[PDB]
Amino acid sequence: PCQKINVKQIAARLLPPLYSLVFIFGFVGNMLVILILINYKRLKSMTDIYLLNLAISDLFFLLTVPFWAHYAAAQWDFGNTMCQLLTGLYFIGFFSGIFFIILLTIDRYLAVVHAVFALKARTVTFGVVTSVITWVVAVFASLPNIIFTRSQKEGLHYTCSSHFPYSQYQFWKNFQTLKIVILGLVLPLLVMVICYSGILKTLLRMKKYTCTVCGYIYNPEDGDPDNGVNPGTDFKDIPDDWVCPLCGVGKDQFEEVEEEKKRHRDVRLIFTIMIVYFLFWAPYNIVLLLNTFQEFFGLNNCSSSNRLDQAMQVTETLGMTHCCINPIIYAFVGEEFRNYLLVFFQ
Ligand SMILES: Cc1nnc(C(C)C)n1[C@@H]1C[C@H]2CC[C@@H](C1)N2CC[C@H](NC(=O)C1CCC(F)(F)CC1)c1ccccc1
Ligand SMILES: CCCCCCCC/C=C\CCCCCCCC(=O)OC[C@H](O)CO
Ligand SMILES: [Zn+2]
Repeated sequence: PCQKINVKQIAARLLPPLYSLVFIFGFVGNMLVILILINYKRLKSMTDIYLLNLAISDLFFLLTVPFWAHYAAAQWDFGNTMCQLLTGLYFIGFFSGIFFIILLTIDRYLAVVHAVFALKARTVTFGVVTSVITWVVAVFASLPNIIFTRSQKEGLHYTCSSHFPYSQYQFWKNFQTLKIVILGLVLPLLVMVICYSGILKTLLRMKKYTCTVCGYIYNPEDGDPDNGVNPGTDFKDIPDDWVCPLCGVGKDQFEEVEEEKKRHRDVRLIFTIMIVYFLFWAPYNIVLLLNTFQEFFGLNNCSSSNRLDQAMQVTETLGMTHCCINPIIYAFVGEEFRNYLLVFFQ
């Protein structure tokens, strides 16, 4: 490419304190989640198995962060095996992380959309069996990347980087780009759209409504058959000529009842987890897509080559930072996690 700017002198001063902070806050955060799930929650649910495995893949990702900090500040002083091992934990940590967020979304889809089936399908052992396969798939998805990585001496300094075979370089840039973009953005986004379409459809058709005038409660499960409303009818699907079976007021005098079912309330946490993941990682996937491909489809200039390379460094740093965010989410969005802390203190 073009004669890029030396940001290595800046990165040596800026990245080590940042990475040290992320590591401390993340290690403390994910260790707390793990001990709270294994000792207070005791892993009695399928959800608890996936939440534990999600914390473990964040910890795997975290263990690498102190090594990248030293490398930034000095050089690669850890040797070749360490370079492949840590690159390995970074890719494995990443892929398994998004795989456990997908499993948590499908786990919720079953409990909410196929409720009676989920009673027999959502078991702890199935959660453990599916966790093992997930880890194996993540290891195999990360394998080409571990093989291309090595430690080498470039003049006087030691490096730890990925080296694609030349006269095949564009093929591997293209292949490794589409692998991260499909598995880290296209796959979770497709899961999200399909699963939350079904979840939202169930949540809405089971929504209870109450009359603000007489206090009558409409339950879609019962309907109002004496007024020609069949059991199983969503309140929003009732024609506007229907009136309250008690006081006789219109549909406009009705208000939504707050969610009572714990399985329906649990949708808020898992949806927040997936949406926060996209805020931290979608910027990287889009910059990665632009830097590899759209470099020909859009900007090929020397100035844009440097701008897109610096943007790749910033967005990957933002993504890395995500390994310390889920514990914050559980503390504020998770009902059980905040209730435990209230008893533990008092
Ligand atoms: C040192 C260093 N110092 N700080 C850092 C981080 C913590 C900020 N790091 C590194 C940067 C690198 C190299 C190893 C690891 C950690 N990172 C892996 C990046 C990886 N993308 C790819 O390999 C792309 C490269 C471009 C392409 F080739 F065209 C297509 C494939 C990825 C990104 C996100 C998830 C999984 C894997
Ligand atoms: C509840 C389940 C817990 C989750 C458990 C997840 C297990 C996956 C973790 C690490 C495997 C790392 C695989 C990388 C193997 C290292 C091989 C290597 O890179 O070393 C080559 C070196 O050159 C030779 O001299
Ligand atoms: Zn009424």
